[PDB]
Amino acid sequence: KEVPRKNITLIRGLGHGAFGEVYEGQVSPLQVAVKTLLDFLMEALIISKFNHQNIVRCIGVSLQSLPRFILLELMAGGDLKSFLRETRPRPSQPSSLAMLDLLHVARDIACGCQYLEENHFIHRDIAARNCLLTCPGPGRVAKIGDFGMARDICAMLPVKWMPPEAFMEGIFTSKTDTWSFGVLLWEIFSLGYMPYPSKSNQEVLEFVTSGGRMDPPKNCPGPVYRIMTQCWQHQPEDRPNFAIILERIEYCTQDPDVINTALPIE
Ligand SMILES: Cc1cc(Nc2ncc(Cl)c(Nc3cn(C)nc3S(=O)(=O)C(C)C)n2)c(OC(C)C)cc1C1CCN(C)CC1
Repeated sequence: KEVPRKNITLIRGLGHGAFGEVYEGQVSPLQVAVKTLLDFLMEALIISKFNHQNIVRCIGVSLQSLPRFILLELMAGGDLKSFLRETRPRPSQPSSLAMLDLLHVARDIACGCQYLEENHFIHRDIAARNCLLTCPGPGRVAKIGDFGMARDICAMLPVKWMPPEAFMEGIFTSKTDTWSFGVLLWEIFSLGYMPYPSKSNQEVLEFVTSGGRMDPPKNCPGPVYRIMTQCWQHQPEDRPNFAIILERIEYCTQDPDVINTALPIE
């Protein structure tokens, strides 16, 4: 749990996290991500309560010295949104990334979602910016890296990932997680585009509450799009839970017409 800081050497800034900047770091020699700053406690104990292969591991905290640190598993592949964007196939080197790689990422996150659902934990912010990769190449494993707004129970709410009952009522349940997962899937299969690409948050609210949903990402196979559309059913009771989602993802991985489908080139 507590790590003095005598052992903690920072190495490089990684970018700006939820509360602050995150560093690649070491401990002794464990390479780690050092996340910085109730909430302090909320974030910390939460991710540390879990034990699952598709959730980032917590190594410890450094709390008696300031700034305050949570030390997490270092995910050498960075975040999923950046990965998909920098690995889009191009005209210059067009990439190794294929449909099956996309389905594996999807499968890894759902398996982490399914662990949460089974433990009655509501994420509240399933989105590609919160997903990390063990490494950039084949055999990469995707993990959930940050937990949502159990730091809660705002143009700051991630409306584009939220179902109606969540944005209009403040109702969050596993089925509101299912909705967000559908949107992630869209993010995955569009290769990192912003959801509802040409719309504002206010437009989206209006769009979605009256039944509007996103078109398939370009070249998205029908069976994958169908998972999204099922995740976006208006009534939460009609949404699939994560064991169904994973079952469906897994059929996708077994259908050649899905996995042989080529990614669009940029
Ligand atoms: C985004 C990012 C993350 C990691 N590794 C990492 N590992 C473990 C954790 Cl828990 C983690 N969390 C984290 C990093 N950042 C910026 N924000 C967070 S966050 O608040 O925890 C949340 C938004 C996931 N990050 C990374 O490391 C390797 C390349 C060495 C590089 C990037 C790069 C993305 C794009 N490149 C160009 C620069 C940073």
